[PDB]
Amino acid sequence: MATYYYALASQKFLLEEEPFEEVLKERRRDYGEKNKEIDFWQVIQPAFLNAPELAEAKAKAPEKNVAIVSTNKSFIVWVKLALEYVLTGEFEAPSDAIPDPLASLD
Repeated sequence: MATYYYALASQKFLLEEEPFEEVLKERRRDYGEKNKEIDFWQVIQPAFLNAPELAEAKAKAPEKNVAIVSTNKSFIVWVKLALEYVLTGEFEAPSDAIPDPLASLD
């Protein structure tokens, strides 16, 4: 099991008002340059948020949501600093509650 860090926003905010697709893409390009394994993702309507131990974040979260997830904590700190309007946290996977950390409910 690895520790996954996340920043969670509403779909409206992270897909429409402040879309991150190019940020992620340019980061994939920098990783390709150095042959680094990709360790970050966008997950729309993440199934991780239905996990019993994230119930609090589920209560706080907008109904239609989306996360940037990464095993690199400092990336997520950077996303949080850049975006502001996000929930953040961490979890462990895979587990019974979180079989696939990247699974979408949508």
